[PDB]
Amino acid sequence: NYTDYFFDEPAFDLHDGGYVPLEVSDAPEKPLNVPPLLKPDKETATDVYYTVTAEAGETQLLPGAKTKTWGYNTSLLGQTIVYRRGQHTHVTLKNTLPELTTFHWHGANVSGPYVDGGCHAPVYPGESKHIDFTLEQPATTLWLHAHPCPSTAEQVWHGLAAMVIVKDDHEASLPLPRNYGVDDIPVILQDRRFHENNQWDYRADYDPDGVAGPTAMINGTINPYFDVTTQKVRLRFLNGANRREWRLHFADDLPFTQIGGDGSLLPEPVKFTHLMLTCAERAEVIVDFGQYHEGDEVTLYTDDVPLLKFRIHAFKPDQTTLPDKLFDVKAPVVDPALPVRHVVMQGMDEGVAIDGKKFAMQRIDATQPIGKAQYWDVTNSNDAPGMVHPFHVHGTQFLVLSRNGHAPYPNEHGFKDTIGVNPGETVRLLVRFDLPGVYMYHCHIIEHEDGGMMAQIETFDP
Amino acid sequence: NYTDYFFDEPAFDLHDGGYVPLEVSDAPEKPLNVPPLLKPDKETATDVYYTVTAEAGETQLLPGAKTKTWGYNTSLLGQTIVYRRGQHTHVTLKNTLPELTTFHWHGANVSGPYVDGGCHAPVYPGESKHIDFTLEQPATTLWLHAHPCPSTAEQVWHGLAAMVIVKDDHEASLPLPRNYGVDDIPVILQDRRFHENNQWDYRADYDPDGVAGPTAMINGTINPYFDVTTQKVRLRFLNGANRREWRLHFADDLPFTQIGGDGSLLPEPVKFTHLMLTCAERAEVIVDFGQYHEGDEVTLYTDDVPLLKFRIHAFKPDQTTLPDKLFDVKAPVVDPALPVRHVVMQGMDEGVAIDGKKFAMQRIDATQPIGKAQYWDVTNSNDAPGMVHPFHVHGTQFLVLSRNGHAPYPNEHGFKDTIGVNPGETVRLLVRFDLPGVYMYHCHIIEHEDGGMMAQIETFDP
Ligand SMILES: [Cu+2]
Ligand SMILES: [Cu+2]
Ligand SMILES: [Cu+2]
Ligand SMILES: [Cu+2]
Ligand SMILES: [Cu+2]
Ligand SMILES: [Cu+2]
Ligand SMILES: [Cu+2]
Ligand SMILES: [Cu+2]
Repeated sequence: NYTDYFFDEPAFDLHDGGYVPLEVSDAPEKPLNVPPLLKPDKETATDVYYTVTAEAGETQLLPGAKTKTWGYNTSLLGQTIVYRRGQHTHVTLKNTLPELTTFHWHGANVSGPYVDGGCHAPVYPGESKHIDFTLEQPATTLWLHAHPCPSTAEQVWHGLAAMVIVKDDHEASLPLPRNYGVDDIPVILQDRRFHENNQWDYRADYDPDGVAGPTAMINGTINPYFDVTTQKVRLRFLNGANRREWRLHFADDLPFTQIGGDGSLLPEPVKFTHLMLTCAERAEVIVDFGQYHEGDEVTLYTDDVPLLKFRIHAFKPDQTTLPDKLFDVKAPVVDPALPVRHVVMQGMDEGVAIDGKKFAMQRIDATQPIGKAQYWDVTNSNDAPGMVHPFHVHGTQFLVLSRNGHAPYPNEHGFKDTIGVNPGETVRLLVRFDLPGVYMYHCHIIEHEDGGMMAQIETFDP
Repeated sequence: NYTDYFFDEPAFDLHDGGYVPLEVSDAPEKPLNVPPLLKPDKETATDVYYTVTAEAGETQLLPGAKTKTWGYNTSLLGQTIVYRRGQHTHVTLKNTLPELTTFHWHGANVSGPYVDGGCHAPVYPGESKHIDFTLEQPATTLWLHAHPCPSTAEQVWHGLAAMVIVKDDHEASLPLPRNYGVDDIPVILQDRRFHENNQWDYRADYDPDGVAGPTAMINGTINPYFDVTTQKVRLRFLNGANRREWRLHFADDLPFTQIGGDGSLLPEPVKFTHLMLTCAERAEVIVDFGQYHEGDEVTLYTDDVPLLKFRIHAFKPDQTTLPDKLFDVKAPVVDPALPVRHVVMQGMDEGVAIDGKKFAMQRIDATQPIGKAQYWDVTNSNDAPGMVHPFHVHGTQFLVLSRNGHAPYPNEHGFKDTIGVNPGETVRLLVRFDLPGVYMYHCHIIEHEDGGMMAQIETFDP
């Protein structure tokens, strides 16, 4: 028998000796939390004005005491930020936390290293920073998380992540669910461990090879259920876990279509029974509950553990069907002057590194001209047991050309900013930076990021 | 009636609104810890080798559960390291902590920014780093603490601090108590707050204007006594606190003579009843116990709170031959070309800043030519109440020329690397960097450091 998922079975997170299985919680089932859309300060056709505010607070997650949490414009996680292609965006960043944070727009194509908001973009307590940008990139699902170096892991654990939706005119024209909170919803998959008083303790739970709690947390909810009032729903999956891989699938083996990846819509829709997500990967999918009846409760699983209940209410019949081609993927041409960059991800545990060395934040590790496209060959040097390392790159949306010289997985024909690399595997990417600056590339298992599995590239203009 | 101590009374830490008084502990009284000397790996006359290991551990501090602590070559604080002027010193920095740290040699005249061991000298978990240097500076009492930016304050709270003794030919000639752990003892002065199961929690106790607990902790000991077995004892005081000021004095108003500041022997000895130490300051003092007979008991206080009981036993009579002059202070001439540098410390709480801007890792703030000495005028631009900021400079011992135009305090005529600037005060330093590199200057209230009250200077060879 085969494995359903596209990644190499022997390298799944669950064969590790440190593996923490998910347990179903005792807490009562409650409605999936849907983060409200962040009301702009001002909006016109050309200019939008937002205030994003890191803040500390408390949240009812489990019965008893409220869990102390951080979040953007709310106690935990963050109100969902909407950006438009071609719109000039003005964001006031404001830190009201006790510690200093960063504001990373993961997958956004903005100048580094201040707008991109990496290690080099501190915002001290009490401080406000004012950034501005125009996105010239396809409609997709981004996110915002903290990125101090270190500790990105600790801060993300505390609850500093938020969904970011980018819109364009092409996506608006397709026949997709788009009614936010009703048939189009964030599904931000995370795992935590609660201690005494339902409180989190990252340092108590720390493991240099990835932190993973046994209690799953969807949009900062425990045992969520979502009431389905339409035949088709669109889930925007985001893996905001520190290490855990998600092996999503319905109990029924109900199919669903993927229409979106990290960076863009997929070129063509892809049908699925099971779907794996490494860290930071996103997938937009359409589910058809047409076969189910009022009162039926349908469960989404990961491995053998239930995640999310779907309650089926009365819904009017939906006759529409998706086009054969969703999106037109326009691949740059490789600059024949530039050679093939070979990035080598090596090690696990405390010995992670990239191309022989650990992050130094004064040090430029590589260079590349803007506007010009280069082949990257990203390799995972891990050995017999190994692990799938999610490779991420700031300030770009790349294309996947090969996996060990074969075709990329069916959901990889779009633009991506994060790709899972299996042990032994060498993937070929087509990477082009549009704006100059300094960008990191690192494994997005956030413990390895902080373990220094992270280099930075400086882009210039010739 | 006057104030006994040299600093401005209205600006003492105890006038602060969020002041935490020390309270005497319930803990049983017990022998003061004396950190053992770190045994060299190998040692000739011209070369010494050392291994210093950041390691995590537990330490019986109170009866019950062991307090989880950090230390260098031990569970808490650190074994004392001995360096000798002229001797080429080799050190292997081993980090076995779960977080990344840094090995700052406070007051060492060593090249920056790697050896100096500041913000730009990270050492990751499980990683080793080798460094060499030859100290070319007077004998004095230095220390080692962590200096990752941020959080310096968290790591010093966990207990990463260690006394460092520098010896030379001149200091050996003089008649000073010099039998370590018997008549020459460290007195590392710190405070902590204990929570459930005798544990520390820095983030519970966090205050952006300075953390301070109610429990005094001398050399990682609670309610210490020390058995005196010699008429003269030498105390090397170090203020290892995050924020607290120590206002030291004995009962019986027993006098004591100061022979040593931060950077050197004092030119001449200075008698005292009451000494005030701001953060990171050191003071070697001699205490004569000739008045007292066997079975007597003298208590060292801070403000009105007993720190350390001295138990007098039988001792041999001792000469009282402290010379009139201990050390000759060779002051450089300021270079006529160079201007007066003006450093302005400003703020309290979350608004702390130096010269109108917070820290920025990859921003050089100032420059100075190696070997050439310049007047620095450091100002504490604080309001009516305000507080004393201990100003500190990596990579130099400086001299104090004036306080608001008047003479510096009696104990400030030697070399120093940390000085307390009172509100509305302008001290005038004479500063010279011997080796080139990048060095920071900051307040040594460790919370203000982390709040970005810190800049950095770059030294070059012309
Ligand atoms: Cu990210
Ligand atoms: Cu990113
Ligand atoms: Cu990794
Ligand atoms: Cu990143
Ligand atoms: Cu220091
Ligand atoms: Cu220092
Ligand atoms: Cu420092
Ligand atoms: Cu300060």
